[PDB]
Amino acid sequence: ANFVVCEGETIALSTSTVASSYNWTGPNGFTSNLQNPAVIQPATTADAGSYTLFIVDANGCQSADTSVVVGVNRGPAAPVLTNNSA
Amino acid sequence: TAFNNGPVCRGDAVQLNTTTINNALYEWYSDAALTNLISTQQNPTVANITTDSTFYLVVTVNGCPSSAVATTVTLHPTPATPNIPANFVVCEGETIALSTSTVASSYNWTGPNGFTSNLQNPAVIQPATTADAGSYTLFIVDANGCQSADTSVVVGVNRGPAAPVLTNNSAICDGDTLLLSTTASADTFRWISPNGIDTITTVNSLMIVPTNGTYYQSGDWTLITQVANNCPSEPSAPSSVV
Repeated sequence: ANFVVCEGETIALSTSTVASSYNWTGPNGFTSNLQNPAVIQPATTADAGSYTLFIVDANGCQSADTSVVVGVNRGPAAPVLTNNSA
Repeated sequence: TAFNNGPVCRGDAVQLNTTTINNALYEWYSDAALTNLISTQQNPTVANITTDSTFYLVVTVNGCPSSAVATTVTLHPTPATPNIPANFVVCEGETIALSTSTVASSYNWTGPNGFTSNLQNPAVIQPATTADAGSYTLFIVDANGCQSADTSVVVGVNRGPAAPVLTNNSAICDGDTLLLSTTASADTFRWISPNGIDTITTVNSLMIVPTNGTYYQSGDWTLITQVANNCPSEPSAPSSVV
């Protein structure tokens, strides 16, 4: 299902079905032919977008193009602190 | 009888075909008048079919030529120009992301610094620099093998200025006005307070009144500026106010 990760966290995708081959495409040129594509370890803002998949079955036929949208959240800059000293 | 290949791309060739007859003479003509002979092969190929056209076959057997048989070669409907982002500008150090919103058998992107891609969503140029500025072009090959019009986006690159030099009034008594200043000629001179307060002026000077409890502080101050653009300078080395 559509999901959101925070910048610096990972984006892991997977297909639960069986196929002769898998074909994934997405943002930043993400490309994979696996059931379980390499995980994007340092996920960043540029990795946000639509990740799509198609399946080629045992019989050579190519299934419908399906997808997940992956959002990316960002944290703020570190704050400046003060205190009362002594 | 005579047959053609299926619809053909505008610059491609079409193999024409007919029935094998023992010891027959085949003649293919470019026109109904049968005055311009193209070939005498059973299965000739005609190059550069840029428009719908017809060919005429005459077969002679036993010295007796047939009537002419026409075939029509259809041309496959030309694919639409691809959808590309509007011209845009990024600042050096920001990224350049390109994408095509259309569907294709293949994509072919080209550009500055040898940028090359065959994806709908090419790898993003992460440290974009001045050398990445220029025209990024695309072409699309459809399901039918035809190659669409070459379209493009121009990507500009902005640059930020060098960090400014700062001075201050050193040791300041409680009643002494604090004047922070620089040597830089710039727009949007943003002075950053030790508390984290970002204040913006149009001149190379910030006057802090002794009664101003949020800016009349002491510590390490820095400055970020812009010059006729939206790109910030490298921040100045912090300077200590006493």
